[PDB]
Amino acid sequence: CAESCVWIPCTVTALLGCSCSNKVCYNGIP
Repeated sequence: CAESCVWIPCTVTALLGCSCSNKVCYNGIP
Protein backbone atom coordinates (compact mmCIF):
# COMPACT_ATOMS: atom_id res chain seq x y z
CA CYS A 1 0.00 0.00 0.00
CA ALA A 2 1.32 3.42 -1.02
CA GLU A 3 0.65 4.87 2.43
CA SER A 4 3.12 5.22 5.27
CA CYS A 5 1.67 6.13 8.67
CA VAL A 6 4.91 7.67 9.92
CA TRP A 7 3.00 10.65 11.26
CA ILE A 8 -0.51 10.54 9.82
CA PRO A 9 -2.36 7.17 9.79
CA CYS A 10 -3.59 5.48 6.61
CA THR A 11 -6.79 7.00 5.27
CA VAL A 12 -6.68 6.28 1.54
CA THR A 13 -5.65 2.62 1.51
CA ALA A 14 -7.19 2.08 4.94
CA LEU A 15 -10.58 1.34 3.39
CA LEU A 16 -8.82 -0.84 0.82
CA GLY A 17 -7.76 -3.33 3.45
CA CYS A 18 -4.35 -2.09 4.56
CA SER A 19 -3.13 -1.91 8.14
CA CYS A 20 -0.17 -0.11 9.71
CA SER A 21 2.35 -2.91 10.15
CA ASN A 22 5.24 -0.61 11.07
CA LYS A 23 4.80 3.11 10.32
CA VAL A 24 3.62 2.02 6.87
CA CYS A 25 0.53 0.25 5.54
CA TYR A 26 1.33 -3.27 4.40
CA ASN A 27 -1.37 -5.92 4.24
CA GLY A 28 -0.71 -8.50 1.55
CA ILE A 29 -0.11 -5.83 -1.07
CA PRO A 30 2.32 -2.86 -0.94
